Amino acid sequence: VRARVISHALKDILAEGDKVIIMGHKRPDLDAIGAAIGVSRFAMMNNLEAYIVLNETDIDPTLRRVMNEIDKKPELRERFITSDDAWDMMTSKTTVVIVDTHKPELVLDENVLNKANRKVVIDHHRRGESFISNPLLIYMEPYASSTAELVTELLEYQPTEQRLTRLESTVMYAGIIVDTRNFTLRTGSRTFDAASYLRAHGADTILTQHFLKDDVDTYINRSELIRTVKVEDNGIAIAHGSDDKIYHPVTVAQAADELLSLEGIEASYVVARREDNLIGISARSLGSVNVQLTMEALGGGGHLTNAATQLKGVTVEEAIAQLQQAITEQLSR
Amino acid sequence: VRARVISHALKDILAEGDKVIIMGHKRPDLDAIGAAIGVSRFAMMNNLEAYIVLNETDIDPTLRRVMNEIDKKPELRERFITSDDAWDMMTSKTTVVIVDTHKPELVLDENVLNKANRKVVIDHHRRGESFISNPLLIYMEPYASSTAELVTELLEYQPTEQRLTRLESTVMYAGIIVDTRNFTLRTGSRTFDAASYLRAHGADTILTQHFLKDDVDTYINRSELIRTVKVEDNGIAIAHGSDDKIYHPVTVAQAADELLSLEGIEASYVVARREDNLIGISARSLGSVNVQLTMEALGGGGHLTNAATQLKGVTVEEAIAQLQQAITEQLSR
Ligand SMILES: [Mn+2]
Ligand SMILES: [Mn+2]
Ligand SMILES: [Mn+2]
Ligand SMILES: [Mn+2]
Repeated sequence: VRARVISHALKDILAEGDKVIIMGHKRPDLDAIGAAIGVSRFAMMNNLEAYIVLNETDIDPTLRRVMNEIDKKPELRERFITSDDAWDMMTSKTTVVIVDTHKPELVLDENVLNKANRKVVIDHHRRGESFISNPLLIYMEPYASSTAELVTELLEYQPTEQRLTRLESTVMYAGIIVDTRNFTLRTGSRTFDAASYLRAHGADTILTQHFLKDDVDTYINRSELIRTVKVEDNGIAIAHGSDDKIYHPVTVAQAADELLSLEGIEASYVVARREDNLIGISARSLGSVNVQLTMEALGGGGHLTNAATQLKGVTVEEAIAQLQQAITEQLSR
Repeated sequence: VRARVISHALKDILAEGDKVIIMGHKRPDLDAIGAAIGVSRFAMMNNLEAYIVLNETDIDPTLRRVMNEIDKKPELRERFITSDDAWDMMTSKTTVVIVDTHKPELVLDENVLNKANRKVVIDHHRRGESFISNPLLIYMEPYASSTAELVTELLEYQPTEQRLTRLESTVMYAGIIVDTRNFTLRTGSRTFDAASYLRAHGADTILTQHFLKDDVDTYINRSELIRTVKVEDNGIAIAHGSDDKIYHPVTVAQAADELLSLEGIEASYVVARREDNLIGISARSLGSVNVQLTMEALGGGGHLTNAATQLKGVTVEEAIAQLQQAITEQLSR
């Protein structure tokens, strides 16, 4: 019933101003874009005027794959405008809806935020210190999977002559996929209700997969690391890169994450050269083995299930030796 | 709609007999076991007495992880009985419910089936030549994801005091996950509606992950195949094992599955030696390339997205050339 009330109050706020400007966070991912797209359908269902703020430099390679689809459909492509155009078209009666963030310094264009007199915030994160000043409406649900999930709930209570389209529901659906790691994290019954709504409007599994495809080369580098793993009887897994090959930190972190998906692994440590004189270790855990303590013992840190260190002046071999020492230490307490 | 009527018609049939015996197919997977668990909760929501037929020899390694969790953490185990105990227990007033199959010779214990005078069939496969004899109720829905999805909908209409437990809903949920490959196949809005109901009752997505983890050797063998892939500009990918290394057929199929998650791959063909005189090829596609036609051209077959063949007396290099001949013949324009 609470989404129903938010939904009708947002419709009133939007109808009230002269148009709607929608913005997510700097370097938008598919949830910020999908949420923004959902709010522009919200406005349209009510024959209101709405735009989504996006600059060419905001479009990372995952987003470019979405934009290539959006370009095939002008009703949808025409809603996207630059920061400059957004600035130029705003009056004191324009409503800016901020999606998928709540912190002024994270918003995609802070200057557009500063220009605005009427603000709405829809977000699924834990509110901290800074916060959008004087919103007319706040829809925050730190338990929700994603802003797409939140906006999908608002859509249900709005007129249906101008329905969510197939492409639009696919982008929203992909945002939920990215934020939940395919219904693996932060996923509640309401996440599945949002998926059902999106799916009933044609959200396309295959196109979503197309957006999220992995590169062949990075799959092959990640698996070079993994193919070396050795797993001890207590579930401790160690994998490494060879001493004269430098690995991208992103690949090392992924390999560490990927080891946890395999049977029998309680915690993973992946040791790979980072530079000419620098060895990285990425550490992950299911949650029983504390990889933070072992990385701290080696001059790094992070969290209980996710930590790392960088070791100056050692080979990969020596790094592996110092890690085994730290692990033994910790295990004998 | 059909769901509401079937749910009340099922409750009448089950309460009219003296008890309920539930069976899936031989070598049961998680959808068979979760659907059976769901049916037995359907019985208990109505204070009927219900059991599921399972013998020790029916328990594969995946099912064994489920049964270990069931022994350690609930009392679900008492509702599982051997073929013999089921036999000893049935009368002409016992209702046998068949889940997730409809062919007599695939039923877990065909003698239990033949003793039943009262039968019910719930299945999501396409009806075929043989079929259960003279059932009191047939619920066949070929477009549903899974029998777990079908049974979940029936539970929604039943009294709610004796609620589905957390672990019961997890196993039901795991059978959806397996049958849909994590919501990428045969997944409609009703599939998500069933996932919502299960998650609301505590279905644990992390425990589900634990049940399904692949082992390290399989990852490694599989990535040995994936690393050879060559992707053509038309989306056609071929990978292969060397001519002197035998691969497990499961690993070949999984390698072909996994190539479809990579950028630029519309159809994958994985060529690898199966015996000293036999080459296997597994083929998968995202729906634009008909790998059924390709494998039919090489003396095999299967479906539009999933096909295979086996080639006698050739090297993998010979098998590859025959495959490329068939490919360019199939897609020449
Ligand atoms: Mn985001
Ligand atoms: Mn988000
Ligand atoms: Mn099955
Ligand atoms: Mn099934």
